Amino acid sequence: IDVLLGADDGSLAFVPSEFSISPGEKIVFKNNAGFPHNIVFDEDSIPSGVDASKISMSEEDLLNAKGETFEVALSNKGEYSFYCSPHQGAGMVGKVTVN
Ligand SMILES: [Cu+2]
Repeated sequence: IDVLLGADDGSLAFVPSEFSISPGEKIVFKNNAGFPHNIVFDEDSIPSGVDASKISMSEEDLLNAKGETFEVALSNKGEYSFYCSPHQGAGMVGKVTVN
């Protein structure tokens, strides 16, 4: 599943921002507009026992170039909340459910 980082109208949003996947299904987060961006899973809003570092950028890491991606497949079932650190208060957040 492809997820745009920044909308095609320049809005600081993940597109889509809420979605569901199965285990092992690729997520490709792709810089689109308004970059740099990143994608950080909130350590306190992911499934039991999951290591956020296996699946996340750090808050310091950035995708700097249009078209640059961060790819992650999730395994464990449950809800995962994530955000773009520099744009979180602007609303650049999302939630993926693995079922
Ligand atoms: Cu951002």
